[PDB]
Amino acid sequence: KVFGRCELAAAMKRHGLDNYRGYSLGNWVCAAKFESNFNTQATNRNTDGSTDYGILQINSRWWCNDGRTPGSRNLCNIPCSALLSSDITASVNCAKKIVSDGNGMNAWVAWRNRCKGTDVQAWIRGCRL
Repeated sequence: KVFGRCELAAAMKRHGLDNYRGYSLGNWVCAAKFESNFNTQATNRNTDGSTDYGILQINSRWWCNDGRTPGSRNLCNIPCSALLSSDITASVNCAKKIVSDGNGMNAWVAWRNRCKGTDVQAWIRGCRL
C-alpha cells in the first residue's frame, strides 16, 4: 500500500507515535518518507545478508525473523513478512522498541541524514490532525 502523507500521519498518531519518547509526529513522517517513500512493501537487501522491511525499514538481523539472516535474533517476535502488510500496527509496535533501544531515532539512517535538526513540523502540514 503506498500511504498519502497525512493519511500516514493520522495512522501514526492513532498508534501513539506523536511525541513518543519526545519525538514529534513530523519526525516519524519524515523518517517513513526517506526510508520507504511511504510504501508498506519496500525491502532492501543489505550486504550483511540482512534485509530491511516495510514502511520503517526494520532490519532482519535483530528485529524480525525472515529465516535467511545468519545470526538473527527476533526481538520484536514477528516474521518480517508481517512488517510488509498494509496495516502499520506491527511496524509501529516494533519501532517503539527500536526507538527505546538506545540511539533514539538515530536507528533510522535516513532520519538522521534527511530529518535530524530540520524543521520537521513541515511534514505534518495541511494535515487535519
